[PDB]
This record gives sequence, C-alpha cells and structure tokens, in this order.
Amino acid sequence: SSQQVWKLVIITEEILLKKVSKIIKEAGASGYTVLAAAGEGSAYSNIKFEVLTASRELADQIQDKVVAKYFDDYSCITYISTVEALRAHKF
Amino acid sequence: SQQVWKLVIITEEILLKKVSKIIKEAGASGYTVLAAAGEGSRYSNIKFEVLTASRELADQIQDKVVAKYFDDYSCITYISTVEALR
Amino acid sequence: SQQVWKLVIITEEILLKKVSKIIKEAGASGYTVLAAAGEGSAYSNIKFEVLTASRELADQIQDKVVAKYFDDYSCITYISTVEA
Ligand SMILES: Nc1ncnc2c1ncn2[C@@H]1O[C@H](COP(=O)(O)O)[C@@H](O)[C@H]1O
Ligand SMILES: Nc1ncnc2c1ncn2[C@@H]1O[C@H](COP(=O)(O)O)[C@@H](O)[C@H]1O
Ligand SMILES: Nc1ncnc2c1ncn2[C@@H]1O[C@H](COP(=O)(O)O)[C@@H](O)[C@H]1O
Ligand SMILES: [Cl-]
Ligand SMILES: [Mg+2]
Ligand SMILES: [Mg+2]
Ligand SMILES: [Mg+2]
Ligand SMILES: [Mg+2]
Ligand SMILES: [Mg+2]
Repeated sequence: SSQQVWKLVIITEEILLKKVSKIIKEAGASGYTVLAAAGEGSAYSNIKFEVLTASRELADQIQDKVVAKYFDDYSCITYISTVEALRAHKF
Repeated sequence: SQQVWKLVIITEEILLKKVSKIIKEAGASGYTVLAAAGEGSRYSNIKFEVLTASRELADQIQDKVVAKYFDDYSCITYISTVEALR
Repeated sequence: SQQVWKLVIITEEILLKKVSKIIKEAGASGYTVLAAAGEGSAYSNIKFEVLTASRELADQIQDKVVAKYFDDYSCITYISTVEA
C-alpha cells in the first residue's frame, strides 16, 4: 500500500535556477526535479521545478518563500497536488 | 487556495503554433510546453500544460484540439485538478 | 471520460532502454519521457510518465522497475489519477 506525498510545482524564469534550488534545499526537501520549459503567461527559457514532500507544511513553506521573494518581479506560477508513493520510500 | 484544472495535450512538435493558437483563442491565461519523446499506438513531441480556473474551458480547448487534429496526428490528452493560490 | 492512472518514474538516463522495455513488456500501451535534472539523496535524468487503464498495471510496472533498479540507481516513483 501507499503513502500520500505532496508535489509542489514552481514554473519560473531560468535565471532563478540557483536561488530557488537553494530555497528548496534549505527548507529541508529531500530533492527536486527540474525540467526545461517554454510558455506564455499574463525557446525553453523557463524552468519547471517539481518538489515532492511527505509534509504538506514543508511544501507550503517553500511555496510561501518563493512567492514572497520573486512573484512580484519575476514570471512565476505555482500549484500543489497529491500523489501516492510506496510506503517503503522516503520523501 | 482555489481548485484549478490542468489540461495536458501531448502531440507532435509540428502542431506547436496551431495548438498554442487554439489555447490562446479559447481564453486561457497561458500555457506551458515541454519537450518530450515517447511511444504509443501509431525527442519528437511536445507536452502542453494548460491551467484553467473553470472545467468548462479545459473541456472547450480539449474539444477543439481533438476534433481538428486527433485522427490525423499523434495526440493524447487528459485533465487533472491541482491547488493554486489566486 | 474515464479515470486512468499515471505512473511516474524518475531515473538516470542510462536506464532509458531498460525501463522502456519493462514498460512495454508489461503491457502498457505507451509511455512519455522528458529530460530532467535535479538533486536527491545537469539534465542527466529522465522522467517517465505511463498512463494505464488500471491501477494494478501501474503497480506491476512500478514493482518491477523498483525491484530491479531502486537500490543501485536513482529511482523516484509515484502514482496519481487523471481523467481521459
Ligand atoms: N494558464 C496557464 N497554464 C499553464 N501554464 C501557465 C499558465 N499561465 C502561465 N503559465 C506559465 O507560467 C509562466 C509565467 O507566467 P507569467 O508570470 O504570467 O508570465 C508562463 O510562461 C507559463 O510557462
Ligand atoms: N499509455 C501512455 N502513457 C503515456 N504517454 C503515452 C501513452 N500512449 C501514448 N503516449 C504518448 O502519446 C504520443 C503519441 O501517441 P500515439 O498517438 O498513440 O502514437 C506518444 O509518443 C507518447 O508520448
Ligand atoms: N523530493 C523530491 N522531489 C522531486 N524530485 C526528486 C525528489 N527527490 C529526488 N528527486 C529526483 O530524483 C532524482 C534521483 O534522486 P536520488 O534517487 O536521491 O538520486 C533526483 O536527481 C531528482 O531528479
Ligand atoms: Cl538564481
Ligand atoms: Mg529583478
Ligand atoms: Mg514510491
Ligand atoms: Mg506509488
Ligand atoms: Mg503523460
Ligand atoms: Mg521512490
């Protein structure tokens, strides 16, 4: 059977790659995945972070700090969803 | 905290401009595209991700792209829900 | 529309061929793969997405890739539902 984990998505400009990774890591996430992305909002010059955490509270802390620091001045969207992972694994 | 719909459309790279036009014309605030490869029934393809506050616009955009390109082009599509801010 | 299951596997690019074989030999109708980078416990990784008509098929694919590769390679895997 399975354990609930939270998946935090942050899509932002590529220039924020180092700062946002450091925020994810200093908040205690076990890792993150980055994908190269393009898009339009309101080539592949955006980055999509996906951060998995078994703590909904850790996902909120990361999202809150990235939104406070960079949402005003940088193209940034963010959202959260749940996924199921194997009980034996650690997120 | 609001519930939002995520529409994924995986199709051939060559449809990039035409599908982006369908998404923008239906009134979606934007979209994300990623490079992809894969196998199916019929790097090569593009994955669209479109977030829409209403399920109706998600379905609307899906209807259009499917009608116009499904039977002629490599093309899969699905919808999930996510939690966003505002 | 109907509920389907989406299996994600994130692993090293060196396992591409061998994970795709597990996927197709298990009876999945297909798979998608995206280049990825990241850190755990640049774009050296790949993310599989496998849509399956049943949970059990997603579970059997995940059980096999994990049993073969989780201990010696980078292997993140999780499952969610979508409507198609
Ligand atoms: N409705 C949407 N659906 C999916 N992705 C979006 C949407 N709106 C914005 N984005 C993504 O967020 C990026 C930045 O948004 P913005 O800050 O509005 O420029 C875009 O380039 C897209 O990658
Ligand atoms: N079961 C599946 N799971 C994930 N992606 C799929 C699946 N079937 C097809 N695809 C994707 O859709 C593309 C085109 O599908 P097709 O029209 O069946 O050739 C493939 O190259 C894959 O990227
Ligand atoms: N908590 C996480 N959230 C998102 N992606 C992760 C997470 N942990 C690991 N990853 C991804 O999985 C890859 C392998 O992780 P590892 O198995 O710890 O080397 C990493 O390089 C990331 O792409
Ligand atoms: Cl940065
Ligand atoms: Mg600035
Ligand atoms: Mg797992
Ligand atoms: Mg799982
Ligand atoms: Mg997919
Ligand atoms: Mg795992």
